[PDB]
Amino acid sequence: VVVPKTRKTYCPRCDKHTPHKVSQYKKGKDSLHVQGKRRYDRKQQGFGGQTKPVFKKKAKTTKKVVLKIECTKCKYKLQKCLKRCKHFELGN
RNA sequence: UGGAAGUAUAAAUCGAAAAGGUGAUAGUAUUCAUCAAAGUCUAAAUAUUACAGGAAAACUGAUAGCAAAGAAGUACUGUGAA
RNA sequence: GAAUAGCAGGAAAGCUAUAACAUGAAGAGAAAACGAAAAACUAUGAGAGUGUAGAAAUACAUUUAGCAAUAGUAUCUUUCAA
RNA sequence: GAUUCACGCAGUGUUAACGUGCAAAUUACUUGUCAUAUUUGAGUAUAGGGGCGAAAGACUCAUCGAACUAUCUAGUAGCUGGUUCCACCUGAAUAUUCCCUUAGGAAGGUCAAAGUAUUAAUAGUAUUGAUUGGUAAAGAUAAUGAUUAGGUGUCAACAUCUUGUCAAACUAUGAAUAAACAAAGAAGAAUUCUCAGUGUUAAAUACACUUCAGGAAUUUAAAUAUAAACAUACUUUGAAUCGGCCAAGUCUGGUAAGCAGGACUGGCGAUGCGGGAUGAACCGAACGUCGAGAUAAAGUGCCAAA
RNA sequence: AAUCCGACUGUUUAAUAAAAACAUAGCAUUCUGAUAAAUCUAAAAGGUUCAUUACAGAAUGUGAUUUCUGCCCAGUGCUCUGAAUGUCAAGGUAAUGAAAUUUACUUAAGCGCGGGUUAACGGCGGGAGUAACUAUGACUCUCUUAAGGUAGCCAAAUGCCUC
RNA sequence: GGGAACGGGCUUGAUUGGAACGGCGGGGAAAGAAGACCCUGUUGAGCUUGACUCUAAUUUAUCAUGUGAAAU
RNA sequence: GGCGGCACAUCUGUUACAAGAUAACGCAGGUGUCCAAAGAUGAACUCAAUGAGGACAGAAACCUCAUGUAGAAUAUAAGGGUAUAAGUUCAUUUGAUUAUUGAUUCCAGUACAAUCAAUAACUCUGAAAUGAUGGCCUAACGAUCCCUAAGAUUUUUAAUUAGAAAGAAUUUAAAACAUAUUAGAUUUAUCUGAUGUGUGAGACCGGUGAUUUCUAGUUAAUCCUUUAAUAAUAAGGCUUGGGGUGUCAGAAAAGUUACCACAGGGAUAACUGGCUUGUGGCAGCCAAGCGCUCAUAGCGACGUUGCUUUUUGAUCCUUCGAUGUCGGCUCUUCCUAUCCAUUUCAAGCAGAAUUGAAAAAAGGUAUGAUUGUUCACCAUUUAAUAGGGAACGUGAGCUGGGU
RNA sequence: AGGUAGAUUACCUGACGUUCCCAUCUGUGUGAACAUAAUGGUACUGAUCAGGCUCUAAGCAUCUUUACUUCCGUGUUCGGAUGGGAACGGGUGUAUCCUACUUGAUAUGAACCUACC
RNA sequence: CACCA
RNA sequence: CUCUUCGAAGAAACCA
Repeated sequence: VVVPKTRKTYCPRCDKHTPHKVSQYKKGKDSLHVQGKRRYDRKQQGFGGQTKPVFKKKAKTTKKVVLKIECTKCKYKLQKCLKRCKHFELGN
């Protein structure tokens, strides 16, 4: 919900408790050269229409929040998942 | 297509060479290996339920075995394919 | 009786072929890279004797053996993980 | 593109005949119509997601909301029907989990057949001992709620002492029936001596685990009842089945139901026999072929043995 | 003697419906200058209307005559002689990199915006006041989306209640 | 009467002489037809539509090198 | 069946039967969230309410004493738990973290998810013992494939120095041409023959030693693969999160058929029959009253007990390889809960006309306008113009008006 | 006898009063520093002037409560079993198990380690 | 607010 | 999900 930045948590690389910078994880841009997309492009060529299922029955109204707790002095990132919340804000 | 950043064919466009192709993960570089496309022919080993001529059978024995053991694709039906 | 090559006999049958390979002898890992002993231990257990007695068969005591199986262990190979 | 009759034609009515017919659409009377948007012969043109239609999804060789014919083709069916000799032995199911699952499947239970092990590997039972539960009951100024009245104190009110009646979603208390242990398996006990490795520990000779670490002597087969060696423990492979129905000194919905759905058991299904006249379930009792005898439920005026 | 439907002559479900159904003349709408419109074909110096030429060809609705066709362009259609940088493709250009690649800029129609159109598909309701006793509302106002059922006609082959 | 709750067969009764002719339409839950109403099936077909996925026709842009100028 | 609802994933009490399991479209409710504090810890305090007091101030404002077992609060539904707390206030903090095991709950003893017990790090709070791997407990949620993020420095190797200890290394037929040198030609991005050499070579004589190992440094490279060798991009691996399937063990999906078709079904509706009888119809018991007086001539409220299957329901037992489904016409028979005629009793029965009741079902119980109607409502006639059953009698008896 | 620590967690609680303090405990005095809050009331620290007034501890009462015992009462209910009776509803007999509320009688704590008296 | 029959 | 305007609209997009 309202979680702050500047967490002081354990860093596996340094084996110590160091200050961390907390942000939110956003899904990166889809690449056009990965195997799954390359395979999909070949399949969609030619006649046949839509060759793969298209999801059209969503039910979830929220998504799980994943923080990116990044070590300040060693750049070691940790991915921590939170419970489902409708409104999430990065505090002070 | 098993060939997966394209294995093969074809169409639209493009289009080489003081040669070059391939080493199946796309890219550039340097080595290595192995071949040298875009013309032609070529016996032998292989297939065969057309058809013809033979020989065999733990095959059937006239409601069986071919649809047909007699003038059987005959008699008979349909405008006709059948 | 892998194709296949020979033998007598004339044979869809029979016999002979130091043989490619198939399954197995070693297992784990996605892969690179690897690749098994403390010549094992503990428990219960199959069998064999000897003596005494009832007295017919058979029952008690003692010495020895420790297979199969089940469980638990030390050790060893591989894996991030047994 | 007036009114009518006739040769012809059609098909309004009888909802007549006929309806295994004269006929896979016909007959009789009645009616309408009977030349210019008329009737009709032959030739010719239009073909199956096509044609043709003054339009009915009508017609396209008795075939039309997509002709006929042959091939793919023995199309697919969780659905329906059938599935072929005898005797003997054993003998079921309707729970649970998942499925685009609900007329069907897979894991699992019941069951059969094969193959084993001397076997810390018997119990749908009772007793004794220590427990667990919150049902039936009971209670109601005992907690939570419901509810009738009467005294006393400062109309009512509020206190306080009685009184009558209550709860599936109230409870102090709390059975009967039940649930899970123990009644001597590191292998049938116990004691004495000796005793090590780790660790706990302030340190240990305490304590914990180590086959009641280990080793050796002495004593020893005892420790509720009952039953159990064709006992007990299974292992592997697999079939069928998961539409169920009935009874009740049981319950929930419903006015109730041969209604709907459950807890425990016994049955029917899969089951004949004796009795209830007859009856899937009730009562007695479960079946190799027979002879004789006592019996069961229930009967003994006749049918009908007594 | 009247009522309903169809104007009339005509056609129709071969074999249960001959009619109020179809057709019809009349009315009206749309597109097209012929190298066109419609439209058959896989293609085609291919084919039909077309031996044709707007008094024509092609595509539709209503259904003789008389009388009348009310209001609405908001939505969906169709159209425009409209605005440019709202959104829109492969491509084209440029930058980086060793190269693939990556990034940026620019591009048509279409939709969106604006206007026209109902004999185009269609729609024609609410709320608040108000007339000298009685209700109503000729007349104001006020949104939802645009308009608020006009001339007529009726328990109708169209009205549940309803005999 | 009970039974699958409407028997020709079973139980208990009523009652019965064998073969039949012309009629008739109560019964044989009479015949004709693997219900056509209803439901089920992960069975179809005709038709409709901004249901999903597509496609012919239509349309728009780029490519496919005629010369000779001129501007952008 | 549809429309409605979700009993489809899921939690609380009760049904539910004092172990476990446990039904219905049973009952009363709940979930798809919320929280940097409402997580962790330490300290202090005690809540609701009542009595008595205190200016405004009143029943509800704030203060004080006394009693005060929680009658308050604890995010939420309900049920559990809680008083030097789990509630209220203050203070510090991020354990709401990393890695590895073994179990328990659903369970097929699968996954997901949840609940725990330990070990190794690094931390928070407290003086300390302890406590902390989210919320006091029971719900608060998610596969394969695909996409998208985070992680794989600890260590293991090669090279060159310094030191040290162990090591003959296999054995006669040769082409690639890097080159040097000439010969024949050419001007071009110039080539074409042949002769030497090394390369490329390998047969050591107890000792040299090629070669491997060890130590200490130093330089480099380091998670695996892209299969002839490397390199920087790119791609694929391995582990763990997120993007979701609510039909919640997880297809990608609009209607209508009255023109319809097939496989089936009494597993299942529309008609009889069968159980029931709420509803309909009919009949009783009691006696508050009405009936000028008078409960009972005739009625009987408030309660209450029955019968029928002539209405409609409720159910789904028989029939889906078919039991012809409304009404009328024609015809026979049956029931009595009697409308008339016959015989009786009673009256608030003077006569007449009526009303209540008993025996009795052998005989009778009509004609028409409207409607397909059953039903109804009218106009008459009659001694009366009663109510019903027979597969809602009766379609190889008719009709076809309705459906 | 008292105080510290407890284990059983009402026979230990609650109300009305009563008895000592000789030690101990408590209440009692003060605010300088540690420390404390709005308040030296709490908590903290320094002390010993006085007091059994409260606490605490011991005892009383036809005391509420609580804990054992009988009785309630083999009454409620219950497991097994009829061709037992009843139209239903419900209720026997047989071989068995057996509460609760209430009322009456009793009790109102037992016990462990250390120090001091 | 009542669909099929 | 992108772009664009004033938590509402417009165009375009769509393999868990």
